[PDB]
Amino acid sequence: AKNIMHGPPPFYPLEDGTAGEQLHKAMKRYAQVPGTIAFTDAHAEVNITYSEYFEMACRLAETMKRYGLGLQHHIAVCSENSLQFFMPVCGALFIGVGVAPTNDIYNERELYNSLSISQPTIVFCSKRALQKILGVQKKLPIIQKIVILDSREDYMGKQSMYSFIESHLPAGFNEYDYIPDSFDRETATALIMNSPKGVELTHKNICVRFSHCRDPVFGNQIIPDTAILTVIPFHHGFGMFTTLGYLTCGFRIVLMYRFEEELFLRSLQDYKIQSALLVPTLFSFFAKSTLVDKYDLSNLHEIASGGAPLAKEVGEAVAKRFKLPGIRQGYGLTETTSAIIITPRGRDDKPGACGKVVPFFSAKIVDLDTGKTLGVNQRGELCVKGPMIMKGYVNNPEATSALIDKDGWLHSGDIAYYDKDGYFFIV
Repeated sequence: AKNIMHGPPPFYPLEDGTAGEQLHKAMKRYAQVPGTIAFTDAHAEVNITYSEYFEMACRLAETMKRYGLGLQHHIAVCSENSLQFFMPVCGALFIGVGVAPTNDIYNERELYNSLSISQPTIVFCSKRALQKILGVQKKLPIIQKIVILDSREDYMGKQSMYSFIESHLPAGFNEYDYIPDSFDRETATALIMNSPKGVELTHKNICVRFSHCRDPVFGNQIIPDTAILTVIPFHHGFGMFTTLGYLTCGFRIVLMYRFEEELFLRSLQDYKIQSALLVPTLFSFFAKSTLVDKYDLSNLHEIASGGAPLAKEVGEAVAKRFKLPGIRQGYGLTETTSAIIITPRGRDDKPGACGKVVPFFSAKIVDLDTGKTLGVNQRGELCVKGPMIMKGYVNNPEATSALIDKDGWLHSGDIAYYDKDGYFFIV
């Protein structure tokens, strides 16, 4: 059992409270420093500050509670990456209402299948997504309300966030007196994510990610005026749990609803970005790109994927283009909330490794035929155990049991080994 790798203790002890309570507390502090930027739309050039974001999140929270939503209800958010995407997400976490980030590029059948699993009472959607959501609403009576995200006025006969709020929020609502709900973080559904199944993640699951993201070895240091650029879809686990964590760190999250090479590189330079978050196939793109050295990227210290493992050689080619000593890798699955193996900050001598096991977690390598635990440098199936492991697949205890054994180990399906320094490598 010296052959099981364990993460170390977190730098800071695990904070109490639900995920909504932790997020509210951080956002409320950043809201009181005027001009602190939460999100920036790289296409439109519009910035939204933490005081704006905190105020909208508290108003949506109270509005949804007055409308009648509680722990037994869910909501969906279906939208391209945008400034408004996270408003209903934060608000719902405040009040213990499960949130379902729902791919906005799904076709009708796919969307129906996703929303059939999550059963949302309210869908928040963008203008682009409305027509398909209206189609699916005809087949899913649970969907009683649609609210438009990216509109300042009512659109196509649907209320905007502002008009929805106005319909329910009492006169004199003060966001600074608002208090998020408390409930059992171990069991309360925080998010339902897609993996074609629903992955139910709990508040405790997100609270542990919130430890890692603010950890000086396993996350990012909270340093004022840190900006990050992400082109990861907010409905992917890799995009949701990096972005949500950044809100707890008070960072400026620069977004793009569409990838374009020049806009991406210009944004990195002009916004003095410190970390850039890519999807795996954009690593391959950036290994081809020669435009990169026309830009001043002297502020950039990190390229990451949120836990999608990368081939060693593509990782090294990208790092070289961007004049960095390496990529910051990780390994996670939607079913593990986020990355449970992460490269320790500032360490770039293990190219090819996905990193070390995160605090609160254990990882082992097993023989594929036997289940037998293997030792150092020996290849087998990667299994992981810890408090970011999903509650289970929505409505599918058979698939849950096939993935996670009776001792709490999730069997990832990947082949891996670890080395003498405790670094893991996916084969």
